[PDB]
Amino acid sequence: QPNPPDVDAFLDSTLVGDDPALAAALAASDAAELPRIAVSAQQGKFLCLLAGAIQARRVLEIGTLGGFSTIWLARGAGPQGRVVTLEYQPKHAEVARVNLQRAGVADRVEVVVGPALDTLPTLAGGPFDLVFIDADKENNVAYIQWAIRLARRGAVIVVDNVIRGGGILAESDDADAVAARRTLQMMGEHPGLDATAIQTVGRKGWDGFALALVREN
Amino acid sequence: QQPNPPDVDAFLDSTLVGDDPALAAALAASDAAELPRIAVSAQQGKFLCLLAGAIQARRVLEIGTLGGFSTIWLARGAGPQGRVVTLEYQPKHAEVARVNLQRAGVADRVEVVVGPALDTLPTLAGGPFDLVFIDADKENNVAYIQWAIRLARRGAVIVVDNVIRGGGILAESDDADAVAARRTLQMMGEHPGLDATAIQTVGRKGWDGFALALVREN
Ligand SMILES: Nc1ncnc2c1ncn2[C@@H]1O[C@H](CSCC[C@H](N)C(=O)O)[C@@H](O)[C@H]1O
Ligand SMILES: Nc1ncnc2c1ncn2[C@@H]1O[C@H](CSCC[C@H](N)C(=O)O)[C@@H](O)[C@H]1O
Ligand code: NA
Ligand SMILES: [Sr+2]
Ligand SMILES: [Sr+2]
Ligand SMILES: [Sr+2]
Ligand SMILES: [Sr+2]
Ligand SMILES: [Sr+2]
Repeated sequence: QPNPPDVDAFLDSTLVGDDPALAAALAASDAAELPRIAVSAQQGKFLCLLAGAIQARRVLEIGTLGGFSTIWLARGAGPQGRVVTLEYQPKHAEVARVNLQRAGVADRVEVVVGPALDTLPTLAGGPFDLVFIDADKENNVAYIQWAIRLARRGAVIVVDNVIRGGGILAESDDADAVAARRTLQMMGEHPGLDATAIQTVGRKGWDGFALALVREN
Repeated sequence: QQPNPPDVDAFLDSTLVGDDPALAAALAASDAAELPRIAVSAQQGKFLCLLAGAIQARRVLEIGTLGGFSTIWLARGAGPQGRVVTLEYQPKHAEVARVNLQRAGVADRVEVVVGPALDTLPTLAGGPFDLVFIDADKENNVAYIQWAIRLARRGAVIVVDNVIRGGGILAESDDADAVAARRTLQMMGEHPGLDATAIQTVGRKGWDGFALALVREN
């Protein structure tokens, strides 16, 4: 009788609690008619704790939407950390900037507007400690190649949505399952990466993520 | 037949891990000694390895060794200068694990400490620990987490295995590991020294999940 969404509601109440900044971000995202595809609270808290564990101070995110995952990354990187997040849609970037300011992390985050393949070669500063790749899935492999080039040795790369209900193994007419399957094959074969993939369930259904360490950059 | 999580894990194993004769030998030795086949899956073990590597862990504490499968992955992630202390109360499990760690080339990084963890944890001087993996008798998760906080550095990572148990944490069944998991999660959420999340997983081992926490303060 218990199902993964019910368990996630319990985990949210038990481990995350009331989050008025993310509640406001959801309402603002809804008012702007953004798709409800942001990370769940357990998933966002995972990104936050991952950034905190490695003491990430330079974080790259590809795919901002309304800034939900971005807020979590900025929380984990802390007041000394900086997050650069890339977003193709001007309307998404504008909502995210408002959501970031209301969550109190605007001093830590820059939203860079444009196709990520055009903005990544000009991104400056220093090498990244953590890269979260969550944009157009057909460019996952290009984004991972960029992540390796722009990350420090030992940086963490996280790729969202790599399982898609098992569609990566099924003759499924799902462009992003095709992309996710090729992404996993590329990560396994790449000599500069050491990677794992964890299948997940919860409020967003059966999916999963890839996590890799940059061996050489 | 549509793909299921075990099928997907087999693909992930073949694609991201590949042939691993050290872990193949560890499984075979564990089977030969009739250990329960309840080790972490390869994707789960690799996650522990990459987590230790990501935080550059040099002192790792594991509670619940079995045949050393999770231990091998932790030792791989800690590197040649890293050290793992792993606690096991069954002498036969400890003996199998020591053989498996040697064949995995990590015996010089790992100490298996034999005895009930509640009795050996106060004798440990191998800290402060950077990473604690809690995977032993579930009714003592909460005690082991309290010890982990005491023995860890600030900012250390604590991972607790098997905290979902097929959704049983929401049921009122006389189910020891689900009752313990629910209490474990409630304790972690309430502890002012911990910041925690829990991820539900599927795969070879079915619907389960893990808790991950940062030690915010000793
Ligand atoms: N080529 C591209 N470059 C940058 N962003 C892109 C892109 N293609 C799609 N996107 C953006 O990627 C986002 C994916 S949804 C991202 C969700 C977010 N990470 C969260 O969990 O809260 C969308 O906002 C979409 O506009
Ligand atoms: N009180 C206790 N102290 C130390 N070890 C204990 C214990 N109670 C149970 N155990 C041990 O905990 C182990 C749980 S199975 C551990 C599996 C292992 N972590 C892997 O993934 O490969 C068993 O070997 C069991 O004997
Ligand atoms: Na690889
Ligand atoms: Sr996503
Ligand atoms: Sr079609
Ligand atoms: Sr276990
Ligand atoms: Sr009983
Ligand atoms: Sr049970």
